[PDB]
Amino acid sequence: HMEAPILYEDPPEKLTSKDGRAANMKITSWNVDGLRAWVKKNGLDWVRKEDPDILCLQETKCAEKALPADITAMPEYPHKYWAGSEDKEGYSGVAMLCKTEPLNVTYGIGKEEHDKEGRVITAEFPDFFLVTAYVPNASRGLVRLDYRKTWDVDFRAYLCGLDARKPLVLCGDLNVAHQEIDLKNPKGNRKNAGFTPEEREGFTQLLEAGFTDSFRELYPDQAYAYTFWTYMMNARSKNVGWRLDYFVLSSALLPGLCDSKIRNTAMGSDHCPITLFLAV
Amino acid sequence: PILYEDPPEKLTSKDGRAANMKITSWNVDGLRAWVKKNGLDWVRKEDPDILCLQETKCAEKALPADITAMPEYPHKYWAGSEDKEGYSGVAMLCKTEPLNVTYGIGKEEHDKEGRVITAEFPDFFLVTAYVPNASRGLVRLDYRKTWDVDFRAYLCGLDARKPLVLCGDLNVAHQEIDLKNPKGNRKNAGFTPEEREGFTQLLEAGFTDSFRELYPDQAYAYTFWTYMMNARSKNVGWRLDYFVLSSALLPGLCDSKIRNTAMGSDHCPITLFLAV
Amino acid sequence: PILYEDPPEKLTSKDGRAANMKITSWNVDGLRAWVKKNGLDWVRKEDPDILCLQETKCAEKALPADITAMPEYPHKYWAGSEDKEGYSGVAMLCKTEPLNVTYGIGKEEHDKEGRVITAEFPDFFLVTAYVPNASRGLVRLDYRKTWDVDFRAYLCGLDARKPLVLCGDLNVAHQEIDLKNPKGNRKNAGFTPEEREGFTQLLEAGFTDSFRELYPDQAYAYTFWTYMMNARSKNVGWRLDYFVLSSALLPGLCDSKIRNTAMGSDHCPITLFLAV
Ligand SMILES: [Pb+2]
Ligand SMILES: [Pb+2]
Ligand SMILES: [Pb+2]
Repeated sequence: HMEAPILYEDPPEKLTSKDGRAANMKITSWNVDGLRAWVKKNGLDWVRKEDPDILCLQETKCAEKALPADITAMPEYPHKYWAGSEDKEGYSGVAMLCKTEPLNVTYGIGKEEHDKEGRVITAEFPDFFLVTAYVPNASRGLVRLDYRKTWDVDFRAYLCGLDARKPLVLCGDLNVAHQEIDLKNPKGNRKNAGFTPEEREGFTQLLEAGFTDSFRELYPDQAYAYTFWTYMMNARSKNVGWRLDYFVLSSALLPGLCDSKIRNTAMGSDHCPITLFLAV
Repeated sequence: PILYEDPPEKLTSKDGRAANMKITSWNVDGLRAWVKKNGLDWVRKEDPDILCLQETKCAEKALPADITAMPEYPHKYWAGSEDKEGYSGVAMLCKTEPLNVTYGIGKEEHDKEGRVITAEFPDFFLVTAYVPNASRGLVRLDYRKTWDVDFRAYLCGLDARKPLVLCGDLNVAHQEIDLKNPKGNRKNAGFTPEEREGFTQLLEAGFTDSFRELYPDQAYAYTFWTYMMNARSKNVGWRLDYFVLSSALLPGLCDSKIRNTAMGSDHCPITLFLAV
Repeated sequence: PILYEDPPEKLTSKDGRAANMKITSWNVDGLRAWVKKNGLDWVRKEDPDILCLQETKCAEKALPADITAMPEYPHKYWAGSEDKEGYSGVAMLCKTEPLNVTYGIGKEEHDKEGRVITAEFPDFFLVTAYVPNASRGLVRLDYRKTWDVDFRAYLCGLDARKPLVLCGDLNVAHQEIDLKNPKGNRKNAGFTPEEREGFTQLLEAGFTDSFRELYPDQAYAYTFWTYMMNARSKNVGWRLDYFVLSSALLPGLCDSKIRNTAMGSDHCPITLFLAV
């Protein structure tokens, strides 16, 4: 006897926006869990196959100085930004590789007590902001849940601030499976980092601040769609995972939303990449 | 076993003026225990103009008569942890009554514990502080990063309207020269990158590490030694106690001492000589 | 027969930190024979965070599915000999993927046998090695001497960047206390003055023999016994397997065990508890 595994097949790409336009922008987000290793595992090959206009990475865990030439020298993205690229904090680090240079790129969220770890890069474009983030994990024994609660409050404030100026796309590893449909075992994880009531509420509040979970908006009933699987116990081959990676959009960008895909087929990390298709 | 002898006192300042202000700071590791270990005897011998104590861990109510009755310091100020507990705590004993004394840094979340006392004198502000320890497994590190930001802002504020002297256990070895084993303590409270950067930011805000200013190449000079591993007898310690001065006070700086000979705690006292 | 009982596990470091890293090293004397002898069963009981194996003598293509498919260790690394030879071969199985894994010590002279794997983690380097045996009649003692020099240089290179933990069969009983019959083996591989000196030189380069550091007077503690003459039953063995730490890591050292009751090879495993 045994319980059968329920696999997920990402639907075909919808290349038409809500308001009828053709997709002309492609943004990919990927928690690479150690960029050096991800690169050796050929992650860049997949990136070239996806050929996104903007590539956002989380958990690079590599000081900018230690970045392999394979990625810093990529012709595809003449504008690369690295954060937390500190060797001393090898448990963070984010990056944004753009084909087009933004108006301005900032690091962190304007709160020095939060910006010591490279978790957020914000690129400003004429029409909107692109924010990629590696949210603080509540960690083992929830020993960092208090800080995570403060972070959610501050990060939300920061996002609402930006939203007041221009619409924005928030993407990355938000270290939270919003609802039960967002993870295989909600019962056994309610006291674990990523699925505590507090983290879930924080995300609910962010959405109620005027933002939308792109994937959930397009597929409100699609279960078993995850972006993370613990490397342990062949979890991925059984599709026993969590949906921790999102593309959250401010209301004004929904008309331009075409699709929000989960490339659960791309290997190289315990997270798979997610791709957003927009009409801008 | 490299040892360290503190140089002889330099009673002449940068601009020539003779030292005329003597300030001592000391993490007493429990004021009640420290007093029983004859801490006050050393104080009377050092005879500072102002005594700043950190980690007193004793609510006023419970303060021992031996210290509250000291006739040498008529003006005493105690900062305890609001919750009437006796956690942390700092004190400042003076021979001269300051123009004004305040507690905390104007931040409820931080003023919940007794960590700061600001005494305003005609020439300068004297701020003594017991900075939050990141603690075991760096569990309070995030809290510490927030403290560092707010405390810095607070100090900059005071520095804007008057020169200040900051003293106490800042719970951080700024550079590698500030501790015996930097390599193995990277993930230890007091030597994390976040804590180091925090101190650098404070200095970059217009402040000077008195001791390092006077002895930039002097190593093995520590103010802390873990009670464990017989660290002190081997001088395997950290430099966690400082006298951080506003630029304007540099001319009057005479010397910054480390009395590693005084016992009674896992921290030794530090004394500052100023010409104000 | 003078036997040895390994003391209970100590899970707190010298500086007071609770163990957060468990590493096991084991010379399996042929991975294939070992797996069949149920070595993995024991491995699952010990359940270390990282498992290092030496003398695997098995091409990756020939590895038994029983080990390559262990769900417990998602990240496995194999270092075999050039043409799938049965000489040496080491492996490292990790629960957490390291930042970077490299093979050999940067010298084709020594990297033709799969003797070393270096895993770089955020706070330290984990190196597992299978040191070249001086072999029969010391016919390979010269090469071994060359090896000790380069390997020491290699470890020093890494140490200058990050602290490291070195584990594996280092093929040497450091001192007389590390083997049952010192006098009879002074001219045999593993106890020549040269090999001993080499190990001594390594420690003086800034490293510590974990086990001897915790139990300086503990005799009869071995990790190897020849299969012949019931050596293991009489506990006539050698201590050839170590956990050598950058001295900086000492305060983080909790315990260094010798699991002499675990069977399956002519070596028993050793386990290290660390606070990283
Ligand atoms: Pb990770
Ligand atoms: Pb204490
Ligand atoms: Pb065998």
